[PDB]
Amino acid sequence: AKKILVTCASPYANGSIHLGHMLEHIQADVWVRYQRMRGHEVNFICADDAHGTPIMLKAQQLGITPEQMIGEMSQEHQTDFAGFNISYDNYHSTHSEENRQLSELIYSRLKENGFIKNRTISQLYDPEKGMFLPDRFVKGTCPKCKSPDQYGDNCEVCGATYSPTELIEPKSVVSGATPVMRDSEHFFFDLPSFSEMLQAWTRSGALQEQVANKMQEWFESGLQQWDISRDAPYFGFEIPNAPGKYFYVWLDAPIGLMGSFKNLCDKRGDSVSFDEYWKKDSTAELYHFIGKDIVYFLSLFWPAMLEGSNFRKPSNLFVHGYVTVNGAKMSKSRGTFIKASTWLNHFDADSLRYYYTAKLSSRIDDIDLNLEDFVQRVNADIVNKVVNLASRNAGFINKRFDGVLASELADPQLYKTFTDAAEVIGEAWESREFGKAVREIMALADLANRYVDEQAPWVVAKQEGRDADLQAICSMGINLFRVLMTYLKPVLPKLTERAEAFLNTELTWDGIQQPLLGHKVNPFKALYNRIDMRQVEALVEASK
Ligand code: MET
Ligand SMILES: [Zn+2]
Repeated sequence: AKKILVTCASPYANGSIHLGHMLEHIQADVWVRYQRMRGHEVNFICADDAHGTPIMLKAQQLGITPEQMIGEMSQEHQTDFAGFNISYDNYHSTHSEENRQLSELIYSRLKENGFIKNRTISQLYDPEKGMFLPDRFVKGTCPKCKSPDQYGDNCEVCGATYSPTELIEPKSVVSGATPVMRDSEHFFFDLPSFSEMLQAWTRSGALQEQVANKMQEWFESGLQQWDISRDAPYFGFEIPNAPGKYFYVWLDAPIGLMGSFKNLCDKRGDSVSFDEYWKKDSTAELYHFIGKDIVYFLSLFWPAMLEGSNFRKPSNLFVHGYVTVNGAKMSKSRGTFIKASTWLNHFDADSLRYYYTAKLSSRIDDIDLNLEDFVQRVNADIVNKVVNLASRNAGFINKRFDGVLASELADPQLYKTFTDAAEVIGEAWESREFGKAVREIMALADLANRYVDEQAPWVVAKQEGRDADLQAICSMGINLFRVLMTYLKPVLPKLTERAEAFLNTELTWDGIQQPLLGHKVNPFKALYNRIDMRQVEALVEASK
């Protein structure tokens, strides 16, 4: 009955999707699929973050228009997300008419409300190329150790940090020309004006404890005005009434989420939902699944921008940690920096979805993809605990009972134990305590396989006149499988489809209250196969 709008962070258009991105999109998708299972109106949307100096320069280097380049990466990104079954209702772009109009609208409202200031700053400028240089586009000699060819604000030899203006014999990364300091008028967003409102939100109890604690650090350091303009040449939106000035990519980026929803509503011919979800009096819920590296933007700048332009603010922010492989940050040399596209050449999407889900929680701690454990866990839990309930019982039903399940539950009490667990498991999905949900589900799977072993169908099957017993036992196992797959439906979309084909029924959350009795099931190849370390080693090799 609830109206919910969910988004993830918008991936940058100048890079491919990797396992880090996938943790976020998978976490959000599991939550979204669960919400849909409970009957809510859900809108899951995203967009590619396509503006900025890096993108402009990359396109120039490739000899193509930025429009062509971002279009190609958008398609690549969407192919990867589709491959992992991320159920987006809309995937748009920050480079769109919807975002242009909303960005100009919000800026105009902020300016009229007195939240935009003008001030001149001094910045390194490449006079040959004719453009201001962001820090990482300046290279030179470290002022401390004198090591050559260091980029930006830090030295990778001695570890010193400094303003690029301190680099000795500075060179433009773009042209090789010597940059010089040049003045430029910039527009600033008055974030400090929203300090009290933001502090009140921080102590409201909605945000994760770890996020609130971090925000207190930011309030202690002191909020500052935010430089939201960038000079031409740039790839982005030009600021109204300010020739040669553009909105900094980070200003239009989150607005692009609003733009994606407007685009969805417009394509649907829906003229009422946009305002119903974004106006101040909205009763709809808005959630953003994001990584800790962008919390400053989504928890401080974003709510302030919305407040200042008369729009509703996020109902909550769901923050996740970094993704490590084998305990450490992804390493290109070790072949642990894995692309989403590469992953799918070696494993299915469900395997990673399951592993991440089993490790996820409501906290912002990092999630480790230990490859050896990945093989062990997928084989133990998916193949040997859950799918085993179907694979060890389906054969007898199809071969000796014409595919028809028993007319009654052999063990109603045990079945009730399984359905009684729905409340706690659903609450775990709801609260994002994914690891807890998986543990509960697997504990039930253990009870199910214990039941089958207690009944010993491999013994019953060879004994005279025990056909009724065999059908009863195997049917019971299949019904337990039906329940477990329902609880896991948000996690394993593809295996779920195969399970539904086998069971001849769509799995619904409430449906488990009615077991399958005197019901025809279909034969199947193999619902899920084992994986091994040889496959893992091949994945790593292919990633080097
Ligand atoms: C509106 S969220 C933008 C996120 C940004 N593109 C990043 O990857 O960090
Ligand atoms: Zn140095």
